[PDB]
Amino acid sequence: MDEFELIKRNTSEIISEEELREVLKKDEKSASIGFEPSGKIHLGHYLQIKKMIDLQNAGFDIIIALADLMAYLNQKGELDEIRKIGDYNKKVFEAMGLKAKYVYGSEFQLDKDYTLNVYRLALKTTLKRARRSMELIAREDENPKVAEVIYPIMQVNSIHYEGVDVAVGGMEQRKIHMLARELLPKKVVCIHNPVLTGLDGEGKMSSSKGNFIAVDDSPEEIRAKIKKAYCPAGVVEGNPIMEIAKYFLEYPLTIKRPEKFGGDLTVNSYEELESLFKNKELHPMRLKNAVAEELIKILEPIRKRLSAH
Amino acid sequence: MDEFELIKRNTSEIISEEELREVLKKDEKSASIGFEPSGKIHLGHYLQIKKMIDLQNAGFDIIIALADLMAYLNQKGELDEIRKIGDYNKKVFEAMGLKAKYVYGSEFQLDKDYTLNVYRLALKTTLKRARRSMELIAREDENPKVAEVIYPIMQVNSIHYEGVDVAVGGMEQRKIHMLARELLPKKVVCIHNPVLTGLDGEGKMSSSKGNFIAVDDSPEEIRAKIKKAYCPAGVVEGNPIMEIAKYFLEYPLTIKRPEKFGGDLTVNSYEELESLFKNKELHPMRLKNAVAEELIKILEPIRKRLSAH
Ligand SMILES: Nc1ncnc2c1ncn2[C@@H]1O[C@H](COP(=O)(O)O)[C@@H](O)[C@H]1O
Ligand SMILES: Nc1ncnc2c1ncn2[C@@H]1O[C@H](COP(=O)(O)O)[C@@H](O)[C@H]1O
Ligand SMILES: N[C@@H](Cc1ccc(B(O)O)cc1)C(=O)O
Ligand SMILES: N[C@@H](Cc1ccc(B(O)O)cc1)C(=O)O
Ligand SMILES: [Cl-]
Ligand SMILES: [Cl-]
Ligand SMILES: [Cl-]
Ligand SMILES: [Cl-]
Ligand SMILES: [Cl-]
Repeated sequence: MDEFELIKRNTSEIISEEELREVLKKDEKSASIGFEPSGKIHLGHYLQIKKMIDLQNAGFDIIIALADLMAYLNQKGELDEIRKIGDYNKKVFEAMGLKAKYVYGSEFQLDKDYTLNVYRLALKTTLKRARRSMELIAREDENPKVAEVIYPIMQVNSIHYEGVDVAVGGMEQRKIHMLARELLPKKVVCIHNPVLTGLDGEGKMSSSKGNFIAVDDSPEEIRAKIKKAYCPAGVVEGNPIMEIAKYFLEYPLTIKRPEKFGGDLTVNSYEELESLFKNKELHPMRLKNAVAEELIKILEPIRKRLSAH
Repeated sequence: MDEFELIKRNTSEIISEEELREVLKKDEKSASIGFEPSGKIHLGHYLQIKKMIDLQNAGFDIIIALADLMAYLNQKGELDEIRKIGDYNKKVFEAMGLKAKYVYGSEFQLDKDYTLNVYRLALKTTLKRARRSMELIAREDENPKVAEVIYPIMQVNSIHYEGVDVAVGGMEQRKIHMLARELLPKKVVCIHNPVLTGLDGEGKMSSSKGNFIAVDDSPEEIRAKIKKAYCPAGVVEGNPIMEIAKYFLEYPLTIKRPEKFGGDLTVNSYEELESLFKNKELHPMRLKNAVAEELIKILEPIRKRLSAH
């Protein structure tokens, strides 16, 4: 595929595709994404880093924001603790094969002229738009705090200071991204990746016990977690095992089976896996066994690289 | 009078009087008030500086915050312009006989550890309490901005950084002051001065054409403005001419009158002026003439001191 195609693959939306095409013409271009530091880096995070690797392979310089100050404003704990989790996150990302510039928010988000810009932005940003932009991001709170409306302005200002042409994240970031397109002189091209379902089949993959696969999980945890996952016979939509198969597995792959149960299956693609599953030619237990074993192998270089440090 | 009494004179409230008494015991104590820089410094401002002078005479060190960054967050214009008005305000205050430390907000309100505290505060401050605290301060806006809820936290944080035992302002500051008492480790004693009615008799004295007496107004403007002021025969409540007579004039004073209109009046106090006015022994035109002429004299040292620079 060409650069545009490689970038577009497996995305949910690009705001806008015409602007992306303009950016691609440039000799130098850059892209960022932020992570509120997370004690587990799971497949949802990995999907985003895979997109950053695609951008890098399309000649973008990559900035990964370790968003320690933003995590602090979104009630993730004390800054010193969040930074220590930040350090671990950086190492995981590095273990995934990303070559990037890694920046801690607090290295610049407290500088005098950054802060002055936060306040300039605050004069332009309505409380209503700021609250609405956080509906899929703010930590639940019955008595919403001022911090909640500072957060999206800090993300916008950080996009500005990073200098990037493209900003990347999950679909839930789209309202903060629209704010950035309205508030800054240079309109950032925004690339949104799909949100991966959790193992439980109750909403997005998150740190909830048994609800995520961490990229550094042991083989026995990957098996245990996949075995327990929501995965009804025939059902592809909202089936996290099928989503894993779509976004992470390599094809062709073969699934191992005695004759009386149909015999072996050579699976040329995800689309073949889908039609086999939807037609009930392939059952949940065998699908889960395949996916776990294939995932273990896919993730092995990340585990090994981490263990070796 | 004793120190407590001198401080309490002409105040609307002291939160709390018991805490003020504790503060008075200290060998070193300090008090602040802020001003969003204002193109005119009027009698309402002068009433507050008179209270700061009382505190100073009671052995407080006085800090006057020239609140350039706060004015910026409350839509008073560009920072460079606001600072130039700030410089002029400082000179007026000095011309009133106040000896103080004058500090521009922007000298410290953009420092890294100040900013970090703003964000700590923001985590503790509800959007609802922040908006409610600004009901009598925020510039009118149909689409309220994030800046509005940053403002009261910056005032609270500035009280903290100033180190003061006492914070002073008009009654409208009381909700921001209550927030400061809840958010900071040391509870500041808060002294609220009454809000002076404008000349128009429509709400508070402000910069509105003809609505204020500036402390540096010429004699002919003071006369013209007083002559036009709302001042109905008999009516003391909401009568700005009577408020001026109460808070600024020196007693005893004599009012000049031909025999057929009652003859001269020696006025021992404001309370005598009040009973004469309420009983219609003294008419609006004569009251206005007296007040203007007495005000001109009271303000003359401020004008002279300013003109002499
Ligand atoms: N379940 C998920 N699926 C896809 N992306 C995700 C998922 N969870 C987190 N991310 C992305 O990782 C970045 C950091 O999100 P968070 O861990 O929620 O701070 C954001 O762009 C998210 O959209
Ligand atoms: N009409 C007024 N009467 C009494 N104090 C006032 C008046 N106008 C402003 N001030 C005080 O001066 C300080 C600065 O207010 P402002 O000029 O509104 O920023 C505040 O403590 C106000 O309460
Ligand atoms: N709001 C993102 C976090 C984030 C995104 C970008 C940046 B940045 O500096 O470009 C920072 C934080 C999240 O939900 O985790
Ligand atoms: N809110 C006040 C302004 C103000 C008060 C105090 C301070 B301070 O630094 O203590 C600053 C501004 C006003 O309405 O004008
Ligand atoms: Cl709000
Ligand atoms: Cl389905
Ligand atoms: Cl099967
Ligand atoms: Cl009355
Ligand atoms: Cl008379």
